[PDB]
Amino acid sequence: MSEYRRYYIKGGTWFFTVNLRNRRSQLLTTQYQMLRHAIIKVKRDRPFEINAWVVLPEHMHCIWTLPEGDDDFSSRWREIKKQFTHACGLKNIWQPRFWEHAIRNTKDYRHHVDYIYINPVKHGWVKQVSDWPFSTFHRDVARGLYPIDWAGDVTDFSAGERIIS
DNA sequence: GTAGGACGGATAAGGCGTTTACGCCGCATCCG
Ligand code: NI
Repeated sequence: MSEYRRYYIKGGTWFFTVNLRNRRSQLLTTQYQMLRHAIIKVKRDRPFEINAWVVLPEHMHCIWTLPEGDDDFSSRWREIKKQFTHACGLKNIWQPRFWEHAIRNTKDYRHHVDYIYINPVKHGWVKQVSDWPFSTFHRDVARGLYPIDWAGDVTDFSAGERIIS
C-alpha cells in the first residue's frame, strides 16, 4: 500500500513519471501518434504548459506548469491515460497512478529537464540524446535552449522509474 | 513529502437514444 500525498499548489510546476505495466512493451513508441493525439485532446480541454517531455517505448517522464489558480494535474493525467487506453483499445496497460514531484526552484528544474532529455541514454536506447526523436528535445533545440549536440551526466536520484530487476 | 493492482467513493468519457442537441449513465483512473 502507498503513502504519498499529492503536492497541490496552484500555478505549480511538477515532474512526472508514467510507466506502462509491461516492461517489454513498445506501445508508447509504436503508437506514438495516438499518444501525441491524446495529450493534444486533453491539453485543449484543460490547458497546461509542457515544459518538457520524453516518451520511451514503455514509460515517459515529463514536466508541466499549470495555469494560474489551477492545481489539478490529477484530472489531466486521468484523461490522458484514458484517451490513449481508449484509442488503442487495450485494457489495463498503465502502471496505476504516477510519480509526482513539485519543482520549487530553477536548479531543480534544470536537473529535471536534463534528466528528461538524458533519459533515452540512461535507458540504453541511444548513445546520444539527439538520436532520440521521441521528445521535446528537438522542439527545445529549435529555440535556443539546447545545443543539438548536448550531452550530460546520467544521474540516479529517485524519479519514479520502474524497479530494475 | 513520496509507487510499484489498498479499494470505496469520486469525476464525468462517449455511445446510446431521440428531441439528430442534449440528457442518461457513469468509462477508466484519480485520491487518501
Ligand atoms: Ni526513465
